Amino acid sequence: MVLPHEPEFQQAYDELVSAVEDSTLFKEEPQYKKVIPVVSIPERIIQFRVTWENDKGEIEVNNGFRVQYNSALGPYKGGLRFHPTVNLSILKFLGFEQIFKNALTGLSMGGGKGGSDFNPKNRSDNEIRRFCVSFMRQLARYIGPDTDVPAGDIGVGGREVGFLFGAYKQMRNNWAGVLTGKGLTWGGSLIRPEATGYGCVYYVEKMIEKATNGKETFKGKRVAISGSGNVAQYAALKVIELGGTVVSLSDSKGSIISKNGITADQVYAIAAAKLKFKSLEEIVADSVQLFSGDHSVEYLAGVRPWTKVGQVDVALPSATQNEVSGEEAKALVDAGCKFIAEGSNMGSTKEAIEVFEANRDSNGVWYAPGKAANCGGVAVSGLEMAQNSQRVQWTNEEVDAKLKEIMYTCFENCYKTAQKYSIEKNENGLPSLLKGANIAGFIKVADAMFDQGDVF
Amino acid sequence: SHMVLPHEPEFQQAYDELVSAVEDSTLFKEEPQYKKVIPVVSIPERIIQFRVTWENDKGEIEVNNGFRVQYNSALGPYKGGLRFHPTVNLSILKFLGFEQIFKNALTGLSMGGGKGGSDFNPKNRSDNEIRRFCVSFMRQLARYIGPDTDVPAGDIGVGGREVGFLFGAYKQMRNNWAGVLTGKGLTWGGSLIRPEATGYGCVYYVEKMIEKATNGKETFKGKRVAISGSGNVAQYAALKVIELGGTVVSLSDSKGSIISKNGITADQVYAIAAAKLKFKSLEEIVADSVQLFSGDHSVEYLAGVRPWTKVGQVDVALPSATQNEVSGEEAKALVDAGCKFIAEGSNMGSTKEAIEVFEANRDSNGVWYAPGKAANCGGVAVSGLEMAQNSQRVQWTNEEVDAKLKEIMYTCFENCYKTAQKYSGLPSLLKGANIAGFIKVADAMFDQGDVF
Amino acid sequence: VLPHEPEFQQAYDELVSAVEDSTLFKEEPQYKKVIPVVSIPERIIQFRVTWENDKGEIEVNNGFRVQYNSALGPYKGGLRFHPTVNLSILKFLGFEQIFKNALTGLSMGGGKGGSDFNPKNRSDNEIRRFCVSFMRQLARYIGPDTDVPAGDIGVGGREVGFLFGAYKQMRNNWAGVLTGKGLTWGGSLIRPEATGYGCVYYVEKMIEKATNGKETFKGKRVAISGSGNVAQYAALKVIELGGTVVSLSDSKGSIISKNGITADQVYAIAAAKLKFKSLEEIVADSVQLFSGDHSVEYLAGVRPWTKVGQVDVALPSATQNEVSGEEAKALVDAGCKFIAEGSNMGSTKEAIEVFEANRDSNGVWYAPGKAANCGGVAVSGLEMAQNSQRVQWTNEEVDAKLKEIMYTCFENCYKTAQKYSIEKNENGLPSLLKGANIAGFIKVADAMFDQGDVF
Amino acid sequence: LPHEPEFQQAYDELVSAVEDSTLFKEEPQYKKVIPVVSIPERIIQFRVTWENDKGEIEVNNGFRVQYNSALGPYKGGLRFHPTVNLSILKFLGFEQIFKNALTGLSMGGGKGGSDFNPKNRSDNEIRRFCVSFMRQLARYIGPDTDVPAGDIGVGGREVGFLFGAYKQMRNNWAGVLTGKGLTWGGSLIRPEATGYGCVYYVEKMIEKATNGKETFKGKRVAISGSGNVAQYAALKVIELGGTVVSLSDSKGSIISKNGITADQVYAIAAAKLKFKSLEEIVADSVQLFSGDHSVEYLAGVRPWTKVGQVDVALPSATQNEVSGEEAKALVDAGCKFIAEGSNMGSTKEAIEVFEANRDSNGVWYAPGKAANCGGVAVSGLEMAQNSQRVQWTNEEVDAKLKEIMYTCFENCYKTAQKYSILPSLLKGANIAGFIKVADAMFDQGDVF
Ligand SMILES: NC(=O)C1=CN([C@@H]2O[C@H](COP(=O)(O)OP(=O)(O)OC[C@H]3O[C@@H](n4cnc5c(N)ncnc54)[C@H](OP(=O)(O)O)[C@@H]3O)[C@@H](O)[C@H]2O)C=CC1
Ligand SMILES: NC(=O)C1=CN([C@@H]2O[C@H](COP(=O)(O)OP(=O)(O)OC[C@H]3O[C@@H](n4cnc5c(N)ncnc54)[C@H](OP(=O)(O)O)[C@@H]3O)[C@@H](O)[C@H]2O)C=CC1
Ligand SMILES: NC(=O)C1=CN([C@@H]2O[C@H](COP(=O)(O)OP(=O)(O)OC[C@H]3O[C@@H](n4cnc5c(N)ncnc54)[C@H](OP(=O)(O)O)[C@@H]3O)[C@@H](O)[C@H]2O)C=CC1
Ligand SMILES: NC(=O)C1=CN([C@@H]2O[C@H](COP(=O)(O)OP(=O)(O)OC[C@H]3O[C@@H](n4cnc5c(N)ncnc54)[C@H](OP(=O)(O)O)[C@@H]3O)[C@@H](O)[C@H]2O)C=CC1
Ligand SMILES: O=C(O)CCC(=O)C(=O)O
Ligand SMILES: O=C(O)CCC(=O)C(=O)O
Ligand SMILES: O=C(O)CCC(=O)C(=O)O
Ligand SMILES: O=C(O)CCC(=O)C(=O)O
Repeated sequence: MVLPHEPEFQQAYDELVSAVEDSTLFKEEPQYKKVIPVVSIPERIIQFRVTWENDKGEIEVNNGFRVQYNSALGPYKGGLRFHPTVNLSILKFLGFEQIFKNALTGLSMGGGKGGSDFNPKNRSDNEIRRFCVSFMRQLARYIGPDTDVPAGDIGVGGREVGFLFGAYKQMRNNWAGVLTGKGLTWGGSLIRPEATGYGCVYYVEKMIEKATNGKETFKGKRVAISGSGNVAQYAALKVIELGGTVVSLSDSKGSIISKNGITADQVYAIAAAKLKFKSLEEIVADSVQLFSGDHSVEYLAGVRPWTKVGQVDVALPSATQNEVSGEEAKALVDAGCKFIAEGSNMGSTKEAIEVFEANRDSNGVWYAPGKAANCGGVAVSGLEMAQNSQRVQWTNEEVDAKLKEIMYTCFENCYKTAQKYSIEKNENGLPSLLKGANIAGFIKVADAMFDQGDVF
Repeated sequence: SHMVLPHEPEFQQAYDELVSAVEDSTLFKEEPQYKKVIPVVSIPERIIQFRVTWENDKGEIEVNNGFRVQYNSALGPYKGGLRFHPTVNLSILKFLGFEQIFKNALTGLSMGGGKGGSDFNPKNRSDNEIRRFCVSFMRQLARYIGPDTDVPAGDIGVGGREVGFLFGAYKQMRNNWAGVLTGKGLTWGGSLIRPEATGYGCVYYVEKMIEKATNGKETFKGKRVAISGSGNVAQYAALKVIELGGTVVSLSDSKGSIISKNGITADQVYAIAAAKLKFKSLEEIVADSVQLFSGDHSVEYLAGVRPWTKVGQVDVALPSATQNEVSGEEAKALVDAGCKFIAEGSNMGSTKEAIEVFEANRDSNGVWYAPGKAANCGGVAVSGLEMAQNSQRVQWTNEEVDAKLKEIMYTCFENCYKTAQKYSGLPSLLKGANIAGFIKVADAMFDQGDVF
Repeated sequence: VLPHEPEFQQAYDELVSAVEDSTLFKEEPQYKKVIPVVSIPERIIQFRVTWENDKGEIEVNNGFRVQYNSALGPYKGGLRFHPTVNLSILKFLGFEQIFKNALTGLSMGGGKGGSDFNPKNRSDNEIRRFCVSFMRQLARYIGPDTDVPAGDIGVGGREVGFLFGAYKQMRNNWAGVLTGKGLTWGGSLIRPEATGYGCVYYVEKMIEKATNGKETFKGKRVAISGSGNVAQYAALKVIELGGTVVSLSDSKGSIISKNGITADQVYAIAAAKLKFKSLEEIVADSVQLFSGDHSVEYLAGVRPWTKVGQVDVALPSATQNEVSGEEAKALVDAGCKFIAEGSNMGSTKEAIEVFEANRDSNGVWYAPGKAANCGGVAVSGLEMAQNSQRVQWTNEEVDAKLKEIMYTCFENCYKTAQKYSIEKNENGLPSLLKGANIAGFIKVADAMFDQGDVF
Repeated sequence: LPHEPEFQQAYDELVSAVEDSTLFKEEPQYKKVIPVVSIPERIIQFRVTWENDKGEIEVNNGFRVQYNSALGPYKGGLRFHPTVNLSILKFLGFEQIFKNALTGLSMGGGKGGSDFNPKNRSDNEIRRFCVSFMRQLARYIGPDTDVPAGDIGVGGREVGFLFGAYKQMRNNWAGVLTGKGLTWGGSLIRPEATGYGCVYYVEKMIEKATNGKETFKGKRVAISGSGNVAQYAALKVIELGGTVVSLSDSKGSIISKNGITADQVYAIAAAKLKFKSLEEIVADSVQLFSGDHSVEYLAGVRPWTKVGQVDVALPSATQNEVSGEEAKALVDAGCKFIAEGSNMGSTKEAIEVFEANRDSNGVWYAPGKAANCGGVAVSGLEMAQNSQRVQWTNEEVDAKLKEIMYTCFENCYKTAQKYSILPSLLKGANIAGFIKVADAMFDQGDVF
C-alpha cells in the first residue's frame, strides 16, 4: 500500500536474506540482525528525464536511473542497462546484487547499477549517440572516478560506453576512470570483454575440481549456454578452449542447439552480427554454410534451450534474470546436469534454486549464484580502474591471471564460508555455494558498515 | 515493453485531471503543438531518493526513505513543500510536484515545480527525534538544493519547527545563509503572512468566486462554511472566514470531526493550533478545554467520520486536510445540502468522482468547484514573496504581504475565469486553472528547448 | 588547558553578568543552555600571510578570520590591520559583533578578522601587496552569502579596494563580498559617516529620554577620543547638531580646545591621517588651521578624559580599554551624564562599574558599544541590500534608514532592560548595558534554538 | 604571540639544532626560512557540537593545523584528549613537517584533534562525536589536501566513524584518512608501524654503535605507555630477543624482570580498548600478571627510575615524559640508547643530559621525528596503496617500513657528520628535515 511493488528486487532480497537466516550467523553474532533493513535501502537513487532527438527530428523521452546502493567497500560500481523493461525495481535488484558481488571480488568497489527504458535495438548509431549524450549529460553530475564508476550491461557495450565517456568529458572537463569497459586506446583494459564469461568458466572449473577430487575437468563436458551477448560469447569461447562442447546458445527470440558443439568461428560471426542487432534466426539465415555442415545447428523459435539439449553436464544461464524455471531446473537435473552457474544476474528463479539445492546433497548437483560466478566482469572493471589510477596498461596475460586468481579465491571463499556457517554439515556432500557467497558478501559489507558508523 | 512503469495512482489521478481538462478544450485544435508537451512535462526533470538514517531517544538506529522530486524548472527554481507522513512514497510526491508546477505557474511568480518528504512519522515523537531526523534528512538533501536551484518548504508533518531544524542542518553542511527554504522563522528570513497564507488565499479566492456568481449581491456574510482538517491551512482558513462574517461549522483531523451550529470561534482555533503543535487529537482537545468548547459555542465530536454529511445545510466547503477526502457520495451530500462553492485548501482534496458531481451540477444547480492548484496557491505565492524578501535583504509589513497575496489570488481567479471561457452559466474553473497554467509552462518549455 | 584570552573573557563576562542579573533565566531558563555554545566560535581560520616589501624582501604576518555565529545571517564583521592583533582580540570583537548585529535588526551573523600587519608609514605599494596576499588566503572562505568582511582599525576604503580586487581576481565573481566599497563599484553613500553619525543619533535618543526633550546636543560639551572614521564623523555630527567638540586623540597624544574643533580641522585631520600623520604632526603641518581663535593644545601621551574639565557627553572612539576606572571617576566628577562607546569595548570593566553605580543616583547613563556604534555595520548591511538589489540609494535615503535603525536600537535597549530588570526601581534610568546585552542575546538564542544549534 | 610552551619547545629544539652547525655559514640563504616555515600555512578551529547518551548538548573545540605542504599534502594524526589546545597541536604539526621529510615520502606536515575526552565513554557517544567532528572538518581535507589519521585517543574505531562521516558529507571514497580498516582501504603493518619502526631504528643505532657486535639480544629495554606505540614496540623487542622491563599508562607503571610476554601485551591491548587501567588489567587477569611472569604495579610513578640497570629506553607515551632527573637516572642505570616512540617524549633537560654524555659515555639519543616516523611512513604507504587501488602483503609493507627506517637512520648519521663542529642524531634528523623542506620551499616561491 505504501511501498511500491518491486518484485525483482524482492526476489534478490529474499534470496540473500533466506541464505543468511538459514545459517549459524545470527546465532554466533546477533548484531548482524541490525544490518538487513539498512543495507537493503539504497544510499541514493537518481531518476531523470532523458530527452533526445531521433533521426526524423522528433523529440523522444525516456526514464534514466542511477541506483547508488552501498559505498562501504568503495565507490559505487555497476553497469548500465538499456532495455524497455528497465525500471527502478530491476535496477534495485541489480544494484543489491552488485553490493555483495563486489564484496566477493576482494577489490574496493561499492554497489550500484543504472540504465534506462530506452530501447537501442534496430536503431541508428546516430540515435544511440544522441541518447547516450543526453543520458550522460543528465548523469555526469552524480558520478566520478572516486564516486560512481558505471560500465556496460544489456544494451550497453563499447560503442555506448564510448559515447557516454565523450559526453562526460565534454560536460565535466576531466579525463579519468569515470567508466570501465573503455576502449583500449583511451583507458580500457585487455580482458574486460572476455571477463564475465571467462570468469564464470574459471569458477565452474574450480567447482568441477572440488566435486570430483580433480578427476574431471571441462574436458568432454556438454555445456548448455543461454544468451548470445558478451557473457555468453566469451563463456562459450572459454568452454571451447578448455575442451568442452557448447551445445546451445539463445536470444530473445529463440535458441540454437547443436550436438557436436558450436565452433569459435560461429561465435565470432554471431558476435559481429549481434553488434548489428541481428536475431539468431537472421544469422543462421545469413551464413547458411557456416551453420550447416558437420557443425550444423537447429534453430528453435520461441523456446529456451534447457529442455532442448538432451543429456547435459553443465548449464551457464548467461542472458537475463529469471530465465530458468522450476520446470527447466528439474529437466536439467533429469538430463544429468551436475553444474549450474549463472553468468547472468539472478538467472535462476527461486524454484530453480530450490530444485538445485534440494538435489545437492543427494545427486551432487551443484549450483553457484551469479553474484559469485559472474563477478569476473566487475573484477576486471576494477582492474581497469587500477590501471587508470596508476596510468599504466597491463598485458593480456597479467589481467587474465588476476582474473583467474580472483575467481578461484571467490570459489574458495564461498566453499569455506558455507562450511563455517552450515547448520548440519553433511559430510561426503557438497556445501551450498549459494549460502556461501551470500554470507561472505554480507559479512564483509556489514563489518565495514559497522566500522564506518552506517549501522549501530 | 509491458507494465514497466511503477503503479502510481495519485500521480495518475492528478495527471488525468490535468490532461482531460486540456483535451476537452479548443486548445489542441487551435494550436496542436501543445500535444507534444504532455508526455515530456509529465516525466519529472529529476528525482532524488535517499536513505535517511537517524537515532531514536534510546540510541537505536531508525531508517526512513527520503524523496525530493524536482519536476519542472522552466518558470523558475524548483519550489515545493516537504511532507513527513507514513504514507509518503514516490507516487504521492510525484502527484504533489506535478500539481505544484501549474499551481506555481498560476501565482505569476518565477517558481518551478517540486515536492519532497519522507515516510518518517513525527506524531507523538520528541522534539529531539524530530531534530535528529531533520538533520539526517537535510544532510542527505542539501547537496541538491539551493536558493537558485530548489527551495523546499513545509507541508503535512513539516511546520516551523521542522523548517528550522532543516535550515540549521543545511547551514552547517553548506556554510551559506540564504533563502534555501521558505516558511522560515521571522527573525531568520521568514515572511509575515506565510503561516496564514494558504487558508487566507483560499478564502480570498472564494470571495471572488461568490462575487462573480452573485453579481456582487452575496459575500461570505452569513455563509455556512464546512472545513476539513485542523492544520495550518484549515486553521487560518477558519480564522479568515470568522473575520469575514461567516460561520465555521466543522473541523476535522485523522480521528474524527467536530461540528457546531453557532460557528467555531477564534479562541477555539487558537487552542486547537496550540494543542496540535503537541500532536493532540481533536477528541483530546475538546476534553482538555472543557470550558472553551461547552457554552453557546459547544461542539460535537464524531469519531471516525468526515464532516461533509454531518453538517446539515451548508453553503461553502473548504477541504483543507489531505488528498481524496471528498467522495462522490459526500459530494452528492454537499450538493443536496445546498453547497454552491467548493475550493480545495488541500492538494487534490476531491476525488475524480466528486469533481464529476460538482461539474455536473455546475450549469444546472450553480455548484462551483475550484481546484487546489488555484485556491491554495497562496502558500507558495507567499513563499515566493519570502524568497523575494530574502533576495532583496528586506522584510515586509503584514499589510504589504497580505495585499500581495490578495492581488495574486484575485488575478488567479480572473485568469481561471477568462481561460475557462476562452477555450470552451458559470464557466468551469477546473479547466480554467489547468489550461492557464499548462499554457504558461508549455510556452516556457518551448522557448527553452525542453520540447520541440 | 584553555589559553589566556583577556579581551574575549572581558566581553564574555560583561554579557554574562548582564544576563544573569535579570529576570531572564527565570522567565525562560532554556537560554542558560546557550551561553557555553554561542561563546565558542562556529569557525576560526588562521593563515600565514607572506608578502614582499619595497626592497624585494619577504615579510610574514598572521592573518585571522573568526566566523563566530551565523544564526541571524552570514558572518558579518570588519578587518583590523594593527600590530597588537591576535586571536584573543578578534574573538572579543566577533563575539561583540554577534549581538551588535542582532541589535541592528538586519540579517547579519557575527565575525571579525584581520592581521598583525602594521600599515603605518608604509607605501601604498606595500599595502597593495599585503592586501592581495591576505585576501588570497581568505577568499576561499568568504562570500556574499557566507562571510562579508569590511574595514576597521588599519583597513579603510583603499584597503577594501585592494581586497575586493584581489578577491575578484581569485574567485572571478563580482558581488557584495565586502562593504565599505567605493561608490562607483558597489559602495554606499553613508558608510564613512555611519558609525559616528549613528553613535550621535543614539545619544540624541538618550538625551531625549533622560530629560523629557528639554535638552539636546545644543550647547553641550562633548569629549571624543581617537581621530579615525568613527571619531571624525561623530565629531562632524556633534558640530552639525550645535555641540562643541572639546577633544580628540590618537596613539601618541590628545588635542584639546575650549571653543570646539571646527569641521575644517576635522577634514584636515582626516586628510593627514590618510597619510599616517600624528596629531602632533598635523597641528605642526597646518599651523594656520590650529592657531587662531581655534587654537588647540597638544598633550603628548595622554588621554583627553581628565584634560577637558567640565564635559557633558563622552564618546570614546579609538580602541578597546581606553577609559580606565580613574578616568571614569574623573568624567563623573566633571559632570558627564551621557557616555556611549564609539569603539568596540572602549570602557574597562572598572569604568562601566563606575557609570552603572552612578546611574540611579547621579543620572549618569552609559551605553555599550554593541548598541551605540552599530550604525557602521547597519549601513554595511544596507550596502549588502543595495548590492543584492542592484540599486544605489541616495544620501538622504541611507541616512534616514540609519537614523531609524539607531532609534529602534535605543528603544529596544530601553524596553528590554525594563522588562527584565531585578532592580525594579519605578524611578531611575534603566541599564542600557543590560538592555542591549539581553535583547541581542535573546534574538540570537531564539534563532539558535530554532535552527538546532542548541537543544 | 600567545603563550604556547610546547610549540616553543619544539621550535627551540629544531632551531638550536640547525644554528649549532655549519649550515648557515656554508649557505646563508637558509636564514630566511625559519620565520616563514614556523608559521603554519593554515589553522582551522571549529566548534564541535554533539549529543550524549542522555540527550544533552555537549560542546568541544576542534582543530586542524595544516602546517606545511611543500613536500606533499598535509599529513598528521588526530588526538582526542582533554589537554588538547592550539599549542600542543602546533608543536605536533611542526614536528610532523620534518618527520615526514625524513620518511622520504611526499607528505606535508599537519596535526589535529579536540579537547574531547573519549575515556570511559560509550561507543555511541564516541560515534556521535566523531560524526560531528568530521562533518565540521571534511570541507578542509582531501586525499590530495590533508590526510588525517589517529593518535592518542583516536584508533581504528574512531578512524572508522570519521571515515564514514566524511564519505557521507562529501560523497567520495578515497584515501582521505590513514589507519583505515583492512577491509575498507587499510594497510597491513599500520597498527605495528610506529613501534616496529622505532625498534628497527634502534637496531641500526646499536649496530652502528658497536660495529655489529651487539643487537637487541639480551638487552633490558624500558618502555613507557601501553598504547599502540608501546604495545608494538614491546612486541618487536620480544620477537627480537630483548627483555621488556616496564610499561606504563596515565595512572602508574608496571615493572618486571623476566620480560613482558606477548600474551600479556595482547590482553593489555584488548583491555585498553575498553579504557581499563594497568591496575585494573593486572587485577582482572591475575594469572597472566602474577605467575612465573608476575609484574609489580607502582602507582603514580614513571618507570625509568624503577627498573634498575637498563640498556635501551623507548619513551612511547606522551610529550615531556622523561625529566632531567629521570634522564640522569637512566644514564646512571647504564642506558646507552634512547629513542622516542612518542612525539617530543624527552624534556629539554633530558636531551641536554643525553647529549652531554654522548661523546664521553657513548649515550645515544634519537629524537622522535626520526625514530617514530614509521607510523606516518606506513600511513603514506597506505595512501600509495589507495591511489594505486592495490593492497600489499604483510611482508611487502614490513620490508618497505624497515628500509625507510634504515634510510632515515643513515640520513641522520650522514647529515649530522656533514655539518657538525658518535654524532648527534638529534641535530642530524633536524638538519636533514630542515634542508629538504627549505629547498622545496625555495623552489616553490614560499621563501625568497
Ligand atoms: N556485460 C557484463 O560485463 C556483465 C554482464 N552480467 C550479466 O549478464 C547478463 C547478460 O549480460 P550481457 O552479455 O552483457 O548482455 P548482452 O546485451 O551482451 O546480451 C544479453 C543476451 O540476453 C538476451 N536477452 C536480453 N534480454 C532478454 C529478455 N528480456 N528476455 C530474454 N532474453 C533476453 C539477449 O538476447 P537478444 O540479443 O536477442 O536481445 C542477449 O542474447 C545480464 O544479466 C548482466 O547483468 C554480469 C556481469 C557483468
Ligand atoms: N502548508 C502549506 O502552506 C500548504 C499546504 N497545502 C495542502 O494542504 C493540506 C494540509 O496542509 P497543512 O495545513 O500544512 O497540514 P497540517 O500538517 O498542518 O495538518 C493536516 C491536517 O490534515 C489531517 N490529515 C492529514 N493526513 C491525513 C490523512 N492521511 N487522512 C486523514 N486526515 C489527514 C491532519 O490530521 P491530524 O492532525 O490528526 O494528523 C491535520 O489535521 C495538504 O493537502 C497540503 O498539501 C497546500 C498549499 C500550501
Ligand atoms: N570603522 C568602523 O566602521 C567601525 C569601527 N568601530 C570601532 O571604532 C574604533 C575605531 O574605529 P575606526 O575609526 O574606523 O578606526 P581608525 O583606523 O580609522 O582609527 C582608529 C583611531 O584610534 C587610534 N588608536 C587605534 N588603535 C589604538 C591603540 N591600540 N591604542 C591607542 N590608540 C589607538 C588611532 O590613532 P592613530 O591612527 O592616529 O595612531 C586612530 O585615530 C575601534 O574600536 C573599532 O572597533 C566600531 C564600529 C565600526
Ligand atoms: N600512533 C602512531 O602511529 C604514532 C604515535 N606517536 C606518538 O606516540 C604517543 C602515543 O601514541 P599512541 O600509542 O597511538 O596513543 P594511545 O592513545 O593508544 O595510548 C597512549 C598511551 O600513553 C598513555 N598516556 C597518554 N597520555 C598520557 C599522559 N598525558 N601522561 C601520561 N601517560 C599518558 C596512555 O595511557 P592511558 O591508556 O591510560 O590513557 C596510553 O597508555 C603520542 O605522543 C604520539 O604522538 C608517534 C608516531 C606515530
Ligand atoms: O563492470 C561493472 O561495473 C559491473 C558489471 C556488471 O554489469 C554486473 O556485475 O552486473
Ligand atoms: O512552497 C510552499 O509555500 C509550499 C508549497 C505547497 O505545498 C503548495 O503550494 O501546495
Ligand atoms: O561593516 C562591518 O562588516 C562591521 C563594521 C565594524 O567594523 C564593526 O561593527 O565592528
Ligand atoms: O600516522 C599518521 O599518518 C599521522 C602522523 C603521526 O601520528 C605521527 O607520526 O606522530
